[PDB]
Amino acid sequence: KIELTFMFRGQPQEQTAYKNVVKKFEEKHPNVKVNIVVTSPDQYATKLRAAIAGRKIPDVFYFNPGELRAYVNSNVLLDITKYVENSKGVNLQDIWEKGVNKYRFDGEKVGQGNLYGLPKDLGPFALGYNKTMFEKAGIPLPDKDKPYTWQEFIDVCKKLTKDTNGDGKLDQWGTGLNATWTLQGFVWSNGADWIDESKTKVTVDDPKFIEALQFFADMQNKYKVTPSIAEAQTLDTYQRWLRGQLGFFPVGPWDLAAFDQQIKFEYDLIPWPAGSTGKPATWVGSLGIGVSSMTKHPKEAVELALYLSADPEGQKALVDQRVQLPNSVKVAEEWAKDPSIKPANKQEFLDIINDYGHSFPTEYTYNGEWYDEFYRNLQPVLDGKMSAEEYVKKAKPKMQKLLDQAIEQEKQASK
Ligand SMILES: OC[C@@H]1O[C@@H](OC[C@@H]2O[C@@H](OC[C@@H]3O[C@@H](OC[C@@H]4O[C@@H](OC[C@@H]5O[C@@H](O)[C@H](O)[C@H]5O)[C@H](O)[C@H]4O)[C@H](O)[C@H]3O)[C@H](O)[C@H]2O)[C@H](O)[C@H]1O
Ligand SMILES: [Ca+2]
Repeated sequence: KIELTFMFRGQPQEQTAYKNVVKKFEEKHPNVKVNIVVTSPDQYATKLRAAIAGRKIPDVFYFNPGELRAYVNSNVLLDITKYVENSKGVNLQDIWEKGVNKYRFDGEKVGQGNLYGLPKDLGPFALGYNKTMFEKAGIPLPDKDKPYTWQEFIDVCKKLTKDTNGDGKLDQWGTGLNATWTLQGFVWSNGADWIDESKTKVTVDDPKFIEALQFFADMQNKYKVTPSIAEAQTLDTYQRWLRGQLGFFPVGPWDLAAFDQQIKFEYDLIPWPAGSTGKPATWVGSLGIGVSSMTKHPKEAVELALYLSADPEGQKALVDQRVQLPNSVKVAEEWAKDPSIKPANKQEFLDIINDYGHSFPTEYTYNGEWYDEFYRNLQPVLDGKMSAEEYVKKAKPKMQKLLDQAIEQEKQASK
C-alpha cells in the first residue's frame, strides 16, 4: 500500500549495499515499497537542490550536515523527534553522540534540541599505507600512533618513489593526495583553518595556511613524490593506489568494500603526518538521513531512516558489506578489536572520531559557497603555476564576500 521515495548518493559498492539493505527493510515491512533514486556522489547536490527547489522532496534522503539550519528554516526537514522516541527498541544514545548531535536543532543552535535527521554514519578519513610496498623496499614501517613529521613524510615518500620494473621510468610513487579531500589535515595540523574561531572571517591568508597549502602542492611539483601532472591525468591517483603504485593514500570506511574487491596488496592505517602542532589532523565526515517535512508517511519514512541509521540488523548489514563502521559506539569498539577484519589498525578510525578528526569548515556556516570558491580555482596552485601565497590573497576577498552573504542570509531566513 505505502510507497516511499528514498534518495541518496554512493559509489557503486555503496549503492549496491544500501539497495540490499532497503530490500531487507521491505521484507521486514511488507506494506512499504521503497522507490530508490540514487546518484554518484558528484551528481547528488544538484539533484537534491532541484528537488527542493520544486518542492518535490523525497520521503527519505541523504543531506549535508552543513545545510541542517538552512533546511530547517526552509521547512525541508521534518521534525522526527517524537517518531524516534516512540520507536520500538531503538536507543540512539548508543549511537555516536557526535553523529546524532549534527542533526539536532533547538531553533537557534545546531547540536541540541529536536531531531531533524539521523546520522548515516561518521566517516573518519584515515591515512593508509601500502605495507607490501614498504616491505619489498626494506623501509621501516610507519608507526601506528606516532605521526611522521612533514619532513619525515617526504623523506619516506622519496624513498618509495622509484622505477621498480627497471625500464628507466618511474612507476611507483610515495603518494598522490587529492587536495579536495586531504588538504584539511595539513592545514589543521599546521595550526590553521579556512575560517577563524568565530566562523565569520576567512583566514586562508594566515601564513600557517599558506605554508600548508604550499607544502601540499610541493609534494607534486617540488618534492616530486607523486606521479607527474600528466601521469595523474592519464590515470588518477585513487586508481593508481588501487593498482599498488602508491605508498600512501587515504582510506574512508566507505572505501573498504571497493578495496576488498580491487586492492591485492596488504595495507594498514596510520596517523596523518603532523605539521607545526605535532598533532595529526583529518576530517570526520557525516551524512544526514532526513525525512521530507511534507512526506505523506512520516512514521514509515522515519522507520526507513531508523533502519538505515540505528537499527542493529540494518546497521549490521551495512557494516557486513564494508561501506561504513558501526554507528553504535560499543559495536564499533568490538568491531575495531576484531583482528580478522582488516585493516589491522581499524582503531585509527575510532581515534580519528574521538581524538583528532575535525569537521569540514562548512559544517559551521549557513552554506558552503565561500568554501567551494576556494577549491574552484585551486588547481593552478596545485600544478605549480601560482604560489599558495598569491592565490589565497586573491581568493580571500571572494570567499569573504560569500561568507558574509551566508551570514546575512541566515539572519534573514530565520526571522
Ligand atoms: O580525481 C579522482 C577522484 O578519486 C576518486 O575518489 C576517491 C574517493 O574519494 C575520497 O572520498 C571522498 C568522498 O567521500 C565519499 O563520501 C563518503 C561520505 O562522506 C562523508 O562525509 C563527508 C562530508 O562530511 C560532511 O560535511 C559532508 O556531508 C560530506 O561532504 C560521510 O562520512 C560518508 O558517508 C565520496 O564518495 C567521495 O567523493 C576517497 O579517497 C575515495 O573514496 C573519484 O573517482 C575521483 O573523485
Ligand atoms: Ca618503470
